[PDB]
Amino acid sequence: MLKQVEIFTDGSCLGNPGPGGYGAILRYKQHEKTFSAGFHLTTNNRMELMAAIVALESLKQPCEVILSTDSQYVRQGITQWIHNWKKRGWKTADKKPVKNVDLWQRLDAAIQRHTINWKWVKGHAGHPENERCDELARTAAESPTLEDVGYQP
Repeated sequence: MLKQVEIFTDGSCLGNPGPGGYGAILRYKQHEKTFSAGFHLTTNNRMELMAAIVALESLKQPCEVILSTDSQYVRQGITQWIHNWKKRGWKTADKKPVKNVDLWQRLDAAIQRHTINWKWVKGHAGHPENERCDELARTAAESPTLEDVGYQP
């Protein structure tokens, strides 16, 4: 692809666990799309992941993608754990499913589809789209419309 899809994502909750939401912005060929939804009861980690998942799932055909997020959880999973989670059949040694397996498997399916370059950002200052996503995540959390069916403590 001569030109790559740019994605920016964030998610958060109002207290953790609590109502939560995500925001994602995609830009390709100078066309921008936004996604945002709120959940009645969820976690920060689940919303940070959901933001990336929904953005990537919106690209139905394989794309070369640059995805910018300040999520530590997403970075940790992508850079440290997900190779091994998959190899272990998505279970820990006690044979329990890994935490947030539902969302990590959806992210893994998106990683199979797309050629993603991850940009782990720090701070909103040089990152206007990420700041917009932070606001979207909050306003969604202030007006949820979905149950997070995979949130299962």
